[PDB]
Amino acid sequence: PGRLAGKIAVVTGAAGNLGGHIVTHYLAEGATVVMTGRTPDRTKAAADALLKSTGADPSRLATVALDGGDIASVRAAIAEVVQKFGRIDILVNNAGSAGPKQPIENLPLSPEELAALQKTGSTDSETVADALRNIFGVAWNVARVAAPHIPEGGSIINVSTIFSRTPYYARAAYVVPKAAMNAWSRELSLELGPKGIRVNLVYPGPIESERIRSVFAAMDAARGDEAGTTATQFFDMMSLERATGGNEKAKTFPTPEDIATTCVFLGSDESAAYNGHDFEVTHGMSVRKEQRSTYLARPTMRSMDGTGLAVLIAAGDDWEEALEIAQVQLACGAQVVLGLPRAADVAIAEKRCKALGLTEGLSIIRFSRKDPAAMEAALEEYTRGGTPISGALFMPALGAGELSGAVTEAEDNAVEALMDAELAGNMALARTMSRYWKRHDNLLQPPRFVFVSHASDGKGDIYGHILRAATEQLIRIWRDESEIDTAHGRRRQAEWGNQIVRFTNTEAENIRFTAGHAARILLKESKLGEITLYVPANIGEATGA
Amino acid sequence: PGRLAGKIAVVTGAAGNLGGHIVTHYLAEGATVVMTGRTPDRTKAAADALLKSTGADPSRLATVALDGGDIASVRAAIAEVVQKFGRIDILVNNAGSAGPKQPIENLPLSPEELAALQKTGSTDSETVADALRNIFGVAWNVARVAAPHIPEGGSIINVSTIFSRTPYYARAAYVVPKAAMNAWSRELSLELGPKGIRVNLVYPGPIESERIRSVFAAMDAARGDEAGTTATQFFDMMSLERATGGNEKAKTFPTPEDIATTCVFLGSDESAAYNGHDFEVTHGMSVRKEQRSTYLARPTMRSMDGTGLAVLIAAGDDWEEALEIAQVQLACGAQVVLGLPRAADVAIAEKRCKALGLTEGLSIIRFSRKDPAAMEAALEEYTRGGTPISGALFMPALGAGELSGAVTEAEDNAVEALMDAELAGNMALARTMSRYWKRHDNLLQPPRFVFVSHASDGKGDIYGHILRAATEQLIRIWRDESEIDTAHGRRRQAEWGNQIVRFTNTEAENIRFTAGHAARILLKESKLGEITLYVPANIGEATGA
Ligand SMILES: NC(=O)c1ccc[n+]([C@@H]2O[C@H](COP(=O)([O-])OP(=O)(O)OC[C@H]3O[C@@H](n4cnc5c(N)ncnc54)[C@H](OP(=O)(O)O)[C@@H]3O)[C@@H](O)[C@H]2O)c1
Ligand SMILES: NC(=O)c1ccc[n+]([C@@H]2O[C@H](COP(=O)([O-])OP(=O)(O)OC[C@H]3O[C@@H](n4cnc5c(N)ncnc54)[C@H](OP(=O)(O)O)[C@@H]3O)[C@@H](O)[C@H]2O)c1
Repeated sequence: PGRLAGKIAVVTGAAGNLGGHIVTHYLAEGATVVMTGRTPDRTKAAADALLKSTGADPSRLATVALDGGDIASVRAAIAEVVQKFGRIDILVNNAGSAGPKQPIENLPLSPEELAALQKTGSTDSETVADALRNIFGVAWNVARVAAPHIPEGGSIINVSTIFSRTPYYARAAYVVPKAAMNAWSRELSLELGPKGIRVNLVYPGPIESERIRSVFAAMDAARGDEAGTTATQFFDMMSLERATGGNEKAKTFPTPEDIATTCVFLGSDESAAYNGHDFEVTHGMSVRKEQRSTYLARPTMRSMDGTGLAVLIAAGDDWEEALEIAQVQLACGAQVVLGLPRAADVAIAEKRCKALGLTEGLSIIRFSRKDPAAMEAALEEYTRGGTPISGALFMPALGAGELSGAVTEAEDNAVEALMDAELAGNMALARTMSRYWKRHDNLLQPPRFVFVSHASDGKGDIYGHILRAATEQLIRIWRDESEIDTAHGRRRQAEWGNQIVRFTNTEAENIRFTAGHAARILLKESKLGEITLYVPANIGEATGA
Repeated sequence: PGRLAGKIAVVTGAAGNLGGHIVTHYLAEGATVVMTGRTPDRTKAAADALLKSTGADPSRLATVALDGGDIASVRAAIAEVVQKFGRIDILVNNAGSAGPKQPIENLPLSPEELAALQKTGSTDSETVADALRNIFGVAWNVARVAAPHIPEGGSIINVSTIFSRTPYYARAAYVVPKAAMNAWSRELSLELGPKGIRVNLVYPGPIESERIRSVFAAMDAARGDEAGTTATQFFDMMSLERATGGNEKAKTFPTPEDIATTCVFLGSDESAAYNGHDFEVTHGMSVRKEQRSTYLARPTMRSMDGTGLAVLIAAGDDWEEALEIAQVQLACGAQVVLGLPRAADVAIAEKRCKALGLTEGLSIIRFSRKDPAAMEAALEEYTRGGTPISGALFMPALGAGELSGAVTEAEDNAVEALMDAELAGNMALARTMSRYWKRHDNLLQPPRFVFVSHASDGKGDIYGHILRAATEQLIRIWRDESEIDTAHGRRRQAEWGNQIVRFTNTEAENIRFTAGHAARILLKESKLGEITLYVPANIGEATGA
C-alpha cells in the first residue's frame, strides 16, 4: 500500500521545481493530488508532463486555478476540489514567489516604481505588497478556505525557507513575508490543533540545482564580493557533509528529493503525533529560532544623552501613546519629530502639547507610511532647520485591537489590512530611513532605528507574534545590507537597530520603561547584538527597583 | 523493498516498551537489528518474543550484553557487532532508566542512603551517580565506540525526554542527565557531521501506557495536588488533540508507535539532510528550547545592599577565582562563608585574605561537595555563629580546562570525571541547601542560589555547553519544587536562583562583571524570570559604558 493511500492532497505551486518532486513522490505513494497554479495552461502542461514521467492514472491527478491575494479565486478553487473529491486530507502550502530582488533602499512599493525598475533591464515583476500576497497571502488564504473541509487527523505543511532566519542581502521582499508565515504557521497550529488538524513547517535550505551556485555567484557580483561568498556563508553554517549526485562527501545543498520525502512523511499518518513542529532540511545549518534577550535592568538614562541629536517617531492611530515615548526622548535632551498619519491628530496634539507645555525641541508633522514620497519630503523639510535625524523609532500602524480574530476566522480585511499596513509600513519606513541616511551620512553618532510592538491586546497577541517575526527578519536584512555596503565604501555610516516587545508585560509602568530603553538604543553610543529585546513580565522583580 | 533495506541497526535497551517497538518496525522495513542490554536472559527472552510477533528471519536479529557505565563491556559489545556484520548503519540510544523518584531535598547520593529508601517500600533502585551512568553515561559511551564503524550517510538517534526541558516533580535525577544528553547530542552533531554521520535527537512526550496514566496519579500524590493535575499540566501544553486507543478525539498521550515510526524515518536515507535537529513527538507541547537572555546592563550595586545577610560560596579546584567573587560580596556589606574542598587550601587562603587585608565578615571553612554529611554540619556551625545563609553561590568543581577534547575523542576518565564531579556536585549542593533552607525557612530575604560557569577553554567550550543545559534543568526543577512546596504550606520561603554563563566573554573585567551580577541576584530583592544569564561578548558595546 502507499504511505499516502486513499488521501486527497492539495499542492500550491505544483508547476515549480519542489512542487513537481512533491507531486511525483505523492502519486508514487498512493495520494490523489490536486495541483494549484495561477495559470491553467502552465499548470495543465506541468500536470500532463508529470502524467508522462510517472505512470499514474489521469483520474489520480487534478489541477485548478487559484491565486492567493484573490480570495474570490481561492474559494472558487477549493469548492471545485470539494465537489470533485469531497475533502482535503493533506494541504502543502508550497506556493511562493522570488520577490523583488532589490536592497532595502530600492524596494519598488508603487506599480510605477516597479515599471521604472523594468526600464533598467531588471527581472523583478513584483511590488513589495505583490510579494506579500504571493508568499504570505497564499498560505494564510488557502489554509483558512481549506480548514473546514480538512477532516480530523489531516495535515497542513507550510513550506518556509531557511533564508527567513538567515541574512539574504537584496532579498528583504522574499524573507520577511516567509518570516511572517513562520509565526502564522505556529498560530494556525494553535487554532487547528484542538480540531485534530496538524500544522507543521518545512524550512528547505538552499535547494541543489544546476543554477544555484551561479545564482549565488551572481548575488556575490551584486554586493561587490569575491564570487563564492554567498555559498561559503551557508556552507560554514552547515554542520553536516554529504555525497549527493554521485559526487564525493563535501559541503553541498540538500536536494528536491529530501524535501519531497519530508512532505510524504508529514502528509502520512506516520507524523500524526507532530504539531506546530519545525523541519529544517538544511544539512544542520546552525541558526537560532529567535535572536532575542529579556531586559534585566531599569533603563538608567541622563539629561545630556541626546545633545545634538534629533529622533523621528513614526506614530500610529494612538498618537497619545507615541507622545509619551516622545516625552522621555526630550527628557534625555534630544530633539523629536512626532510624525502622525492623520493631519486631524496634528491639530489635537499640537494644542494638547501647549496644554502640558512641551514646546522646546518637539515639532509635530504629518507623516504617513501609506504615502512615502511625502515621508521623504517631510524629512528633507525637517532637517532644513539644520539638525539631521540621527535615530528613528517606529510604532505599529493600526491601533491596538484593530487587528483581531482567529487566523482562519479573521475577515478578508484582517489579512489584507494586516499585510498592507503592518508589512508594507515597516518596509517603507526602512527604505525611507535607509535613503535618508544615504544622503545625510556624516551624523554625530552612527544612525540607529528601533521598531516597537503593541502592548498585550490580551486575546493572545496573535498579530503581535506574526509582526515580531517579520520585523525581526527585516532588522537582520537591514543590519546586514548596511554592514556590507559600509565595508565596500558605498556608505560612511552603518545603520544599526533593535525591536522592543511590549506584549510580554501588562504592567501600567511598561510604556515609560519601553520608551526609557528606546532612548538608550537611540541616544547612547551602543550596539545591541540580539535583535528583538523583550520587556520582562514583572519589572519591579526583574530589575533592582 | 524495505524502507531500511540493507541497514545494520544497534538499539540500546531494546527489552523495554519503546525498545520492542523500535525493533519491530525496523525488522518490518528490512533492517538487520542488534538488540542490546545489561541482562542477557532479559535481552534474549525479548528477542524470542519479537521473532514470533514479527515473521522475522532469526538471522535478521541478534542480542549483545553491554552496561553503559562500564566502557570495557561496551568496547567488547560493538566488537562482536562489527565482527558479525562489518559496520553500524544506525545507532539508537534508547538506553535510559527512570532515576530515583525523589525530590531534590531527598536525593540519594551514597549506597547507604538508597538502602534507607528500599526499607521504605519505595521503588528507587538507583543512586544519583547510577541514574547519570544509566541515562547519560550509556549514550556517550555507546556512541563514541560505535562512531569509528559508522560509515558516511550514517544515522545516530538519541532518545531523551521532553520533560528534560519542562519541570518534573521529584525527578531531578531523570531530567538533569537527560538535559546534559540534549547538549551532548548537539556536540556529537557537530563533531561527526563533518564525517557525514547525522546525529539527531528524539524528544518523546509522556508515552501511552496504563502504568504512566497512574504514575501521574502517583506524582500527583507526592506534591499533594488533586489526581489528574499532572495529566492536565502536560495536556494543557499540547496544542493537538487526537483519536487514539479507539477513544473519541481528546488530548491524549503519544503512542510508542509514534516514537517507533520516527526512528524508521530518522534511520532511513529519507532523512539524509537533517543533522543536529530535535524531533518532539509530544502532540505539539508548548515548551521553549531554553529560558535565557544576555546581560544588556552593567552590575550596579550599593555599600549596604547586604548588611545582615550571609552568602555561601562553594569553591572548586581554583579558589583564588572564588575569593575575588567573595571580595565583591563583602564589598556589598554581606557576610561570606568561603567553602574550599581541600582542607590544605583553608590555611593557604587564610594568609592571602590577611595579606589582601580582608578580615571582617568573611569565614573560611573546608566545604567538600563529596561529603554532604560534613557540608550540612559546617553550615549549622555558621548558623550557630548567628546569621543564617540567605545566598548560595556554586563554582565549578574541577580546575579550568581540565575537561577538554571533543566528546568522541575524549579520555575514558574525562566522561567519568565530568559526570561524577560536575553533575553530582551540582545535585549535592542543591540537596544540601534545600535541606538547610527547609531547616531555616525564616530568612530576612527569600533564599537565592547562583550557579557560575567556568571561563572559556577557548576550544568550543564542549564541556561548558553540556554542563550548562544540565544545570539549567536542575534549576528549573529546583524552582518548581520550591514553588509547589511553598503553595501547599510545606515551606514558607520560595527558593529561586539563576545560572551565569561566563565563557561567552573573554574580557579582563569578566570576573568583576559576574561577581557583580551574583551580588544583585543574591543580595537584591529580585526574581529574574530567565534561568540562564549570559555575559555579552563585548561589555563595552551592549552597555553604554
Ligand atoms: N528553490 C529554492 O531556492 C528554495 C529554497 C528555500 C525555500 N523554497 C520555497 O519553496 C517554494 C517554491 O519551491 P520551488 O523551488 O519549486 O519554486 P517554485 O515552486 O518554482 O516557485 C514558483 C511557483 O509557485 C507558484 N506560485 C508562486 N506564487 C504564487 C501565488 N501567489 N499563487 C499561486 N501560485 C503561486 C507558481 O505557480 P503558477 O505559476 O502555476 O502559479 C510557480 O510555479 C517557495 O514557497 C519557497 O519559499 C525554495
Ligand atoms: N515512557 C515514557 O513516557 C518516556 C518519557 C520520556 C522519556 N522516555 C525515554 O525513552 C526511553 C524509553 O524506553 P522505555 O519506555 O522502553 O523504558 P525502558 O526501555 O524500560 O527504560 C529502561 C531501559 O534502558 C536500559 N538501560 C538502563 N540502564 C542501562 C545501562 N546502564 N546500560 C544499558 N542499558 C540500560 C535497560 O536495558 P536492560 O534492562 O535490558 O539492560 C532498559 O531496557 C528511555 O531512554 C527513556 O529515558 C520515556
